[PDB]
Amino acid sequence: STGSATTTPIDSLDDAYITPVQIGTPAQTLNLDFDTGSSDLWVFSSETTASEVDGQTIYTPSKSTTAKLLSGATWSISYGDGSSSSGDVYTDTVSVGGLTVTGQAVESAKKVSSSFTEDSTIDGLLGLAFSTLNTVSPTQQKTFFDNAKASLDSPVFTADLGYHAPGTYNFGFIDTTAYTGSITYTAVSTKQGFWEWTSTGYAVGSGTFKSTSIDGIADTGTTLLYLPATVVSAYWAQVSGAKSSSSVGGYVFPCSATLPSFTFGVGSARIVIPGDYIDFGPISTGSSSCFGGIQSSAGIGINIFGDVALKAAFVVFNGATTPTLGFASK
Repeated sequence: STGSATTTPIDSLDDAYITPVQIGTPAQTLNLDFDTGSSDLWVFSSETTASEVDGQTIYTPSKSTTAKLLSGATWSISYGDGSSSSGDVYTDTVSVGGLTVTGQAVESAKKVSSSFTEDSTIDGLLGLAFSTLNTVSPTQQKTFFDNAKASLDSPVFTADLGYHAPGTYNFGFIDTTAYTGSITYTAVSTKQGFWEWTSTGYAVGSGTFKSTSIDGIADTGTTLLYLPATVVSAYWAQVSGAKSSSSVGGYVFPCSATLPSFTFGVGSARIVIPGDYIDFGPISTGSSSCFGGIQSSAGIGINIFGDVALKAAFVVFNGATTPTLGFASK
């Protein structure tokens, strides 16, 4: 089997991407944030504290003839950005882009933190990291991808995120029309439960490539590119007037600037992030200070190849017995 679904930016900055997902019988379609940095499929629901729901579409398990309470199971997750959610668990039929999994754990939120409530466009998350990170207790649950894997034509999914435009998540096949040149594959460590890999270096604009190992995670659920302070300083030093602002929470730059590109290495291959992808616009409406898309990972504890990086590539998440990651230009 295979599946193919379009993923759409939630706003004009590509802060996140939503993908329609069918849950239950008859189908209830919710728009979920596909997150290769976590491993829980959770949704706003009929059980979510009413004051914490503001415009989201909810899953109502009592209206699904295939929903079953997973008795005694609870979940609770805290994300890197300080957001969180928790609740109980149903199993139900879940379909993405024509690919169907029966008996998928659907984690129903009883509580969500303010950042979730405030984002009316995201109805929940669909985790695509390794199932070892799943938070369901006392019986850990599998991700949608792990459950689908054995049925898929090939045990892979691909992320093809757009810059200020829709893109595609495919399951079970590699669309050879979706990228240019060849796909370069690189080793993955699953020791922390992430799609963790080592970039071979970077360049800023038309500058020379610096060969250096950068260990990080491919994370579709993180907006920005978070890299070591040395690398990030070297980038922003090429933008007149750019500076790190503790009050704003990162590097800012004059909105009048033209940003240089940023290149990262994948083996001997190179992925080029155009400068425009690094512009996250005014820090507040009408401001002439703009927020940068490359930020320091110092004090995160891990480097994160988030959407800024991933959207510049066609990315293969290869879930074979020895997982790997592939990157192609597009």
